[PDB]
Amino acid sequence: STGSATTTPIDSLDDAYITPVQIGTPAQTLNLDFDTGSSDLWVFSSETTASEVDGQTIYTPSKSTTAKLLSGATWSISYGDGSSSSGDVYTDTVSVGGLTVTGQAVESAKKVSSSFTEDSTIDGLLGLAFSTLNTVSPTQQKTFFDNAKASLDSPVFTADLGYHAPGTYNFGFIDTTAYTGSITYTAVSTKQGFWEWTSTGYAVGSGTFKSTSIDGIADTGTTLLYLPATVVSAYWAQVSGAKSSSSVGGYVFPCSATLPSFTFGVGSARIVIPGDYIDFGPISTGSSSCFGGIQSSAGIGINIFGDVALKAAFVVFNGATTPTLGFASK
Ligand SMILES: NCc1cnc2ccccc2c1
Ligand SMILES: NCc1cnc2ccccc2c1
Repeated sequence: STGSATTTPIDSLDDAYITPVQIGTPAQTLNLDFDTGSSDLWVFSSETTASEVDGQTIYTPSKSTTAKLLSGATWSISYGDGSSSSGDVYTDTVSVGGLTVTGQAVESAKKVSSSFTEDSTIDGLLGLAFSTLNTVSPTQQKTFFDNAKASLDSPVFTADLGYHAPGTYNFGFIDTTAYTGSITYTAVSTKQGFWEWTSTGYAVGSGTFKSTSIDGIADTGTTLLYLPATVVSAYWAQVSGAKSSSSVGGYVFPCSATLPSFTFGVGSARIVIPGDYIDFGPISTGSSSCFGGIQSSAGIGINIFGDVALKAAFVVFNGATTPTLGFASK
């Protein structure tokens, strides 16, 4: 089997991407944030605290003839951005782009943090990291990909995120029309539950490539590119007037700037992030200070190849017995 679904930026900055997902019988379609950095499929629901729902579409399990309470199961998650959610668990039929899993754990939110309530565009998350990170207790549950894997034509999914434009998630096949040149594969460690890999180095604009190992995670559920402070200082030193602002919480730059590109290594291959991808716009409405898309990972404890980096590539999440990542230009 295969599936193919379009993913759409939630706003003009590509702050996140939503993908429609069918849950239940008859189908209830919710727009979920596909997150290769976490392993829970959770949704706004008919059980969510009413004051914490502001415009989201909700899953109502009582209206699904295939929904079953997973007796005694609860879940509770915190994300790197300080956001959180928790609740109870149903199993139900879940379809993405024509690919159907029966008996998927659908984690129904009873509580969500302020950031989730305040974002009307995201109805929940669909985790695509390894199932060892799933938070369901007392019986840990499998991701949508882990449940689908054995049925797929090939045990893979791909992320093709757009810059200010829709993109695609595919399951079970690699669309050879969707990228240029060849796919370079690189080793993955699953020891922390992430798609964790080692970049071979970086360049700033037309500068020389620096060969240096940068361990980090491929994370579709993080907006920005978080890298070591040495690398980030080198990038922003090429932008007149750029500075790290403790009050704003990262590097800012004059909105009148033209930003340089950023290149990262995948083995002997190179992925180029255009400068425009690194502009996240005014820090507040009408400001001439703009927020940078490359930020320090100091204090996060891991480097994160988020959407700023991934949207410059066609990315293969290879779930073979020994997982690997693939990157192509596009
Ligand atoms: N996309 C989910 C996510 C969020 N925040 C994180 C912070 C540190 C490490 C991994 C993280 C993964
Ligand atoms: N890194 C995963 C993640 C964390 N927090 C969020 C808050 C609001 C919307 C989407 C979010 C996604």
